[PDB]
Amino acid sequence: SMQEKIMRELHVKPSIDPKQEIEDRVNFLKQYVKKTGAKGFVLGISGGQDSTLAGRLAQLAVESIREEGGDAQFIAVRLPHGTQQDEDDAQLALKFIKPDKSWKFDIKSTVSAFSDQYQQETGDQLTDFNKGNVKARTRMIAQYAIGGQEGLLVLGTDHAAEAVTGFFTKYGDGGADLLPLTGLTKRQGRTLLKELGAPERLYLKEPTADLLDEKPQQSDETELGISYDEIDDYLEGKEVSAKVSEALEKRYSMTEHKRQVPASMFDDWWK
Amino acid sequence: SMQEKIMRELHVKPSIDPKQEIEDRVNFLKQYVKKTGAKGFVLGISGGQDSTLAGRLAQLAVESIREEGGDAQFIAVRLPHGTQQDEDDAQLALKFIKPDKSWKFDIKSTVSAFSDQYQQETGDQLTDFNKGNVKARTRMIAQYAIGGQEGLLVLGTDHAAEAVTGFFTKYGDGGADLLPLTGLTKRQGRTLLKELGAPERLYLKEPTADLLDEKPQQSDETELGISYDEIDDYLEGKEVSAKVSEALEKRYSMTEHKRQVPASMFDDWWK
Ligand SMILES: Nc1ncnc2c1ncn2[C@@H]1O[C@H](COP(=O)(O)OP(=O)(O)OP(=O)(O)O)[C@@H](O)[C@H]1O
Ligand SMILES: Nc1ncnc2c1ncn2[C@@H]1O[C@H](COP(=O)(O)OP(=O)(O)OP(=O)(O)O)[C@@H](O)[C@H]1O
Ligand SMILES: Nc1ncnc2c1ncn2[C@@H]1O[C@H](COP(=O)(O)O)[C@@H](O)[C@H]1O
Ligand SMILES: Nc1ncnc2c1ncn2[C@@H]1O[C@H](COP(=O)(O)O)[C@@H](O)[C@H]1O
Ligand SMILES: [Mg+2]
Ligand SMILES: [Mg+2]
Repeated sequence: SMQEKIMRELHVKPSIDPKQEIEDRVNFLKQYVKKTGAKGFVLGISGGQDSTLAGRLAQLAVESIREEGGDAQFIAVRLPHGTQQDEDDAQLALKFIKPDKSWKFDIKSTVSAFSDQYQQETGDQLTDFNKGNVKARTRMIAQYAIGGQEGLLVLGTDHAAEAVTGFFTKYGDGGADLLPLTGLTKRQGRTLLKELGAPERLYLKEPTADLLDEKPQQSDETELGISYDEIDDYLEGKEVSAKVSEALEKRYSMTEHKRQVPASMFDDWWK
Repeated sequence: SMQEKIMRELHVKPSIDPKQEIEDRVNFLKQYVKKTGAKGFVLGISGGQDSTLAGRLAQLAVESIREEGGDAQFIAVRLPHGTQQDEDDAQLALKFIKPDKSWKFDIKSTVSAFSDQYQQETGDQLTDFNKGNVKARTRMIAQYAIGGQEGLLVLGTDHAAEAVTGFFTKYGDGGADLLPLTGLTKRQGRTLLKELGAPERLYLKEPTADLLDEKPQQSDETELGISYDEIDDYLEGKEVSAKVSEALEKRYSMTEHKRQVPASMFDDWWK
């Protein structure tokens, strides 16, 4: 089945044991860092569900490593573009995560400079959509810079519900070293957050990429036109409307390039 | 055999037919663009060998596309960080490539704006090494912005002699849509340029990533500690000294991460 194939490719489980998922995902983080000899992790904290979940798992992983007499640290970093409208949630996220270090890097001046030079060289203004993708790539650079200066791995927040739709920026939030949330559906992620003792405000929060200047904090589902719950039912193998399965299936193939290393002539996935 | 496994993973032919290689690679470019319905390609033209070769292939593919009655175009772009020391070679490359459009985007103001914020936020100054990586990722953003504005795909110039040593910036120049030079060694590449009639200056100069301010135009061979000729003999399946094989193989395993999508607990390669 196409749905069965996707489920298997994305590593989704129809049902999970939240306590055990948390243990294994924290152990993955611990084992990876130790194998590489890295000094910890860095992650951009948005105030959204996924980063809040991934950020707490990272914090639990570095605490465990030190308990074992190792040395590891977690740097949480806010990356607003000027004034973030839901900064309050970010601040709440931080209180809940309790990271070893909380940094900040406002990306407005870089993005501005980039924009101004674009129009000056080409005579065109960047569209809102293209500017939104510049913002997402700038956050990548910012995280890689901190990671580079401090000897840390960059965590990525991709999970099955964002993966199936290719809903992330190529080499932007998609640019990361490791993925602790792989295989989890949106609802399964909320379950994990609930078991961790997270504030309800962080997991009943409407998912948003908030990249646009013309339409702040726009909802994922709006941009998508399918509900995350429909998405979760499909991935968890529940039966859904054919109108649902076909639109999901089509977007998945169309976004395969985001899930693979750059194409060459020796690759067949694209043919 | 380790050498033999690398050769196969990297797609290297111990022996090639240059005219056939040219045809295959120009056809892959035409095949991809038709499948995806993209309008053409964009690529950064450095004045070094690799970008000169890829740029010429690209130009040939779009001219061939337009001959069969299709529509496709090629934008060649200069990405100097202020004044590029070998700008003269880059101008010579454009003259050989003969692209449909040649644009320019100076990344210096974006890089300075970034470095300045870094220091304002962290109180630290970027190392020359880390700043060099910001230049590379900024060039990626520039190309993806032009591609986004115009509807084009981003070509990347990675080839086997760069892949084997992980000599490219992750999500910097490693960030692209498709790779026309995959499997070619440095010398095989020179052979293709000789077949296409390129100016000798373009493949006689020393390869350099030129990302550093403190040590501009530093040659790869200096950074690497091995020459491109020892690298090519290894890749080509020739019996090299124990000292080349050791160094190469050590370097390859340490950079595997640059050659896979981000690691998850479900991947085995990292264990
Ligand atoms: N089939 C393809 N193969 C390889 N690269 C592709 C393909 N289709 C598009 N691309 C590249 O990917 C970019 C789009 O990816 P990006 O991460 O920006 O998603 P987005 O534009 O934010 O949203 P959308 O999901 O609507 O594409 C394009 O501008 C192009 O460079
Ligand atoms: N084993 C690993 N797994 C995943 N990511 C890693 C691993 N080792 C390093 N990294 C990440 O890769 C980055 C290094 O890649 P990058 O392109 O920046 O290379 P570089 O430092 O310019 O050159 P080199 O890596 O050859 O010294 C590090 O900042 C870190 O975030
Ligand atoms: N304003 C922000 N501040 C910090 N990190 C951010 C910000 N926006 C996005 N991120 C990062 O980008 C990832 C993807 O966001 P999203 O598109 O909402 O799924 C988040 O999980 C964060 O790690
Ligand atoms: N000064 C530059 N101008 C334009 N493109 C460049 C520049 N430097 C690097 N690039 C691009 O980056 C790729 C990698 O360069 P290199 O590290 O020299 O192998 C090149 O093949 C170009 O496509
Ligand atoms: Mg998210
Ligand atoms: Mg090169």
